[PDB]
Amino acid sequence: MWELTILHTNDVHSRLEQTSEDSSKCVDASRCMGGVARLFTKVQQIRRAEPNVLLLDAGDQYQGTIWFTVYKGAEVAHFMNALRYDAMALGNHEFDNGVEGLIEPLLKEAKFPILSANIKAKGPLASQISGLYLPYKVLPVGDEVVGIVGYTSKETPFLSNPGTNLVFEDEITALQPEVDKLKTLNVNKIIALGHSGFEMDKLIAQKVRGVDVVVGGHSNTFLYTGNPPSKEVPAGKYPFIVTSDDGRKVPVVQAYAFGKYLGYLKIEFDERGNVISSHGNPILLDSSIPEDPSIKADINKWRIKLDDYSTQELGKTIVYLDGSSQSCRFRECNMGNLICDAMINNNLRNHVSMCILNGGGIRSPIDERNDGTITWENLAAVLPFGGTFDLVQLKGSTLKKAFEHSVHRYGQSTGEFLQVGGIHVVYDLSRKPGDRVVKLDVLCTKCRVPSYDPLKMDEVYKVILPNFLANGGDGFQMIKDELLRHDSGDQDINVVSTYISKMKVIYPAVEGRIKFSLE
Amino acid sequence: MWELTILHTNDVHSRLEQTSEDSSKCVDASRCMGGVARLFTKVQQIRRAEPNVLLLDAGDQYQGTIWFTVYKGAEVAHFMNALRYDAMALGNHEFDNGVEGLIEPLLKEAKFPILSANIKAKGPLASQISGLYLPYKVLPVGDEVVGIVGYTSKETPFLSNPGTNLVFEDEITALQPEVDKLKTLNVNKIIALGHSGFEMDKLIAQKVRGVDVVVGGHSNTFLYTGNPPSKEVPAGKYPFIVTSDDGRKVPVVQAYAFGKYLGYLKIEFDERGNVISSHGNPILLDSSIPEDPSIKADINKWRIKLDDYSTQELGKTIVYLDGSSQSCRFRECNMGNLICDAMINNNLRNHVSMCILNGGGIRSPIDERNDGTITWENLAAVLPFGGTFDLVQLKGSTLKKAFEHSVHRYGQSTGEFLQVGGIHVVYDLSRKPGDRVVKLDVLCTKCRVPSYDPLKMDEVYKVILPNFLANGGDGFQMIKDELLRHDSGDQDINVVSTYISKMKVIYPAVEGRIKFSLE
Ligand SMILES: O=P(O)(O)CP(=O)(O)OC[C@H]1O[C@@H](n2cnc3c(NCc4ccccc4)ncnc32)[C@H](O)[C@@H]1O
Ligand SMILES: O=P(O)(O)CP(=O)(O)OC[C@H]1O[C@@H](n2cnc3c(NCc4ccccc4)ncnc32)[C@H](O)[C@@H]1O
Ligand SMILES: [Ca+2]
Ligand SMILES: [Ca+2]
Ligand SMILES: [Zn+2]
Ligand SMILES: [Zn+2]
Ligand SMILES: [Zn+2]
Ligand SMILES: [Zn+2]
Repeated sequence: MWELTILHTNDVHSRLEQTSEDSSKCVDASRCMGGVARLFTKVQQIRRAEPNVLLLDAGDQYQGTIWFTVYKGAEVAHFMNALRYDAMALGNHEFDNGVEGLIEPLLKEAKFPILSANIKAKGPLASQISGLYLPYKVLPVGDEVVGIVGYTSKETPFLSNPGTNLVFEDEITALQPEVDKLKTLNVNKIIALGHSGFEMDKLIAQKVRGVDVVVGGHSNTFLYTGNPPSKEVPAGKYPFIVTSDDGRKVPVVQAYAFGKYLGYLKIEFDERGNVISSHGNPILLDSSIPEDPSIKADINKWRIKLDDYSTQELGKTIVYLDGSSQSCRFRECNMGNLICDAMINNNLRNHVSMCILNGGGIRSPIDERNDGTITWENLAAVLPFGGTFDLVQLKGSTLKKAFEHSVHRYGQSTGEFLQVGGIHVVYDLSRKPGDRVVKLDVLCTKCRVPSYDPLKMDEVYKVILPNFLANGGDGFQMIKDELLRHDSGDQDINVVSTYISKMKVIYPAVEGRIKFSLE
Repeated sequence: MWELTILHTNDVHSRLEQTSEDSSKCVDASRCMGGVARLFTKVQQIRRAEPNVLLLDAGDQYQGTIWFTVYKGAEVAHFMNALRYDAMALGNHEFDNGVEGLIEPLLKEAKFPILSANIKAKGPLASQISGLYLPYKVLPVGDEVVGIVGYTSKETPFLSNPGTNLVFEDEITALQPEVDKLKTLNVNKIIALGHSGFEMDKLIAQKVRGVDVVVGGHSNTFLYTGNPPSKEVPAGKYPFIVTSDDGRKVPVVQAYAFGKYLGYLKIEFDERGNVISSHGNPILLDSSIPEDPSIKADINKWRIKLDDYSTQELGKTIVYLDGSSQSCRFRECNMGNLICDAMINNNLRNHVSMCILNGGGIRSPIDERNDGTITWENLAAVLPFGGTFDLVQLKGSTLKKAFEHSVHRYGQSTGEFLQVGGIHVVYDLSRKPGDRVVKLDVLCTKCRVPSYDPLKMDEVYKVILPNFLANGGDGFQMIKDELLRHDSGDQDINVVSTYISKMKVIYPAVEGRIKFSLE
């Protein structure tokens, strides 16, 4: 009878410091959460208590706050090394600054194995990257060994910039022979640690023979057993049990995002590495857990370089700028309207009138209680990808297809839900996918007084949108394929910063741009 | 058989210069209309042709452009004297600068009789004002005499600032004994010239025994016989015939507004002053009629003082700013939304969120074709009254009553139709007056993310509105009576000027703030 305690994080997205409850900047310290100094305190407390502990990360440490914009991964290596992570799997945002932005800051500086079994490197890169990441690592834990097999989303080429020299194979196809290899080496306890989403995690648990546990990320899945401690609503019980094809009960875990919770699963293994049982729950890293003074002091040393991005007040908001995924991927959110209003206002500085913006590109809210202040830092967490707001010419039929795409698989917190400007769209979700747009009115351009008229399929419209959408991101293949004209635009954060400075005080509202009908 | 040609103007509202087709500033001179130099040319041409001519004005020369803001009536006297008007009746806007603003600039300087039979002066004013205006004037016309009896809206106390020392009697009650007096003096041809609206004009024609003709104003009524020459749609035939209670066919005339048309009625009288017949039509004063070089040259001399209000460009519009009555008293107009958006933006510079604005207070459009320029002059014609945008606290029931008032007598081009900000109102005109508001949603204040929720009768709301409305103007007695708090605000034009300067380029749209339902 051998008990293993798995501590896990995922999709931390540069939340090195403690944050507000919604993962935005900490203002009121007495009610802040997460951060690596607080995470250190709980991890310490568990290592003291439990003899067999593994601290794992399921990817997406990269991208999210001014920390990454400035340290570009050097902070991830340093603070993950200080927390003494046992292993990390590569996520899609680890490739946002290319392979050289992964290699030099993180891979060459981590003191723990970084893992991906379905990433194969070819051409000139094959020689460089060899050994910097591994398909698995066999880790000594007490008197035993635990094998950890990594995996990264098959669709990382479409989500990031891994380059042409890396091949992302199907997770299951790539994992099975590595799991078999570990078994032939008598590694009888195997953890699949990776970054492909809860749905793939469940499939791996079902299909990859020999995997005892799956620790995932990518879908920001919150699982819980009992009454939850904060605003996140559970998608299922923690752990989520999958019965594999060979009949084993396989626990599947995920721990939301932003370092708000520490995943915690206790596994009771028998002497042959069979899972007899498991139990646990994500630990909310709230104000009650003190921040470790040593990590805190070191965070404060690294925080000095970032304070030049917090001194200049760009403007002021008198409203909560709702950039949460719970809003922005499900309904009209005022952060969306603000961003689309800045996009449109910038383009005129000629006239285009319409704006579409993927809800998933809104990576954070902004709080109004700090005397309403808005800084470059506040904005860098909302728009971290360094994209541009481009002008495009589209047929009405193309736009109808994009709005059908916006809600084709509604209800799953997917980033393709569009925020708009100069568009009044009505959806009926009782209708079949591809036929849910019941009204779509657009602001006229060939008119002296602008007003809303129904969209015409045979007409052409000028639309300002992120380059991510113009390139067919979030499955908007129809935009990239069918567009008639594409012009590169201005940097996304500079556009919003410029608008907020011109306005001085902002108060964007939810005003009926996107509605749902269920008569 | 004696023929009289009556030339008449009304509601000229300081359009001393020629204007665009919509009565806004002239930009493209080749298609401009009206103005006193062009009016002089047609009046001249008719005086040459016809031996018996009277040039009459039915009031409201005062208020409308930078001309009045600066010359305060001195320009009205000078250019009416140069046009050689035979008589003018007092309108309600002649009292906008009090009785001293009427007396000194216009009354003491006009070389023609200024008339009002239903205005009686009491107290200290009675001595001052005696003889400066008259109830009637008997005018020699060729070998005959024509009597002209004046009248001014009974409701001028509620519309302007005539003061407590002037009494406005019922028009019919005051006119009858003056008409009888003229008959006893064997004045057998009588014109009623006044400023009370087409509906009162028709009543006077019906009820005042001995009136041969009624020449009115105040309702900007356009009458025409045949196919009309411009965008104004006729309210009836020109002249409009009323059969009086004693059985006479009495012609009633009006000539729209802004000096765009010159009223023209030929009356065939018999030797006892009976009207045998009449005919005519308003003459459109378009580009084809040349501007008189002498009046034009004199207009250009007086235009130098006003050019300091045209040099500074406040901002720019890329949309036609529809401030027409045809829009703003009938539906959501983008000039209304712009003005309400400036009102709301100014008040925050705390937060209130809602705005109501009487459509009649929007006194002109602004054109975008002049490279989109907006000047103090452009704005002074939209907002000429020198009012303030005040903060008020109202019960929801009060606001419901105001929106019911907005459309209680819809379809008559009345100024009480409200333009809004932070309100989504739906009207159903098939319903009975006092019950046409089918939806009224308002932008929440006690919420972190503003959104539209139905108005509650028992709740209280903060509303920015013109002081004209806070004082119960346009019959909004419920606002003045029921309001819980009233704070004096900032000057109306300075508020809009400030907003346009902050925005640099404006593009207000018609966006569904006010809708009509007829399912
Ligand atoms: O993204 P996670 O893995 O954390 C999974 P999530 O569910 O929290 O968020 C998914 C959503 O984020 C959005 N997203 C993601 N990366 C985006 C991007 N650039 C990336 C990038 C490309 C190349 C070079 C550098 C940088 N630009 C715009 N939207 C993006 C997109 O809307 C997607 O549906
Ligand atoms: O007004 P006309 O006689 O030309 C008749 P119209 O049909 O063209 O316009 C009528 C509409 O104009 C509007 N109006 C009129 N005078 C207004 C005002 N101040 C006046 C004033 C009071 C006291 C001291 C100085 C100045 N403030 C605001 N709206 C006003 C009102 O909405 C009304 O229904
Ligand atoms: Ca096992
Ligand atoms: Ca007569
Ligand atoms: Zn992520
Ligand atoms: Zn991811
Ligand atoms: Zn008038
Ligand atoms: Zn009037």
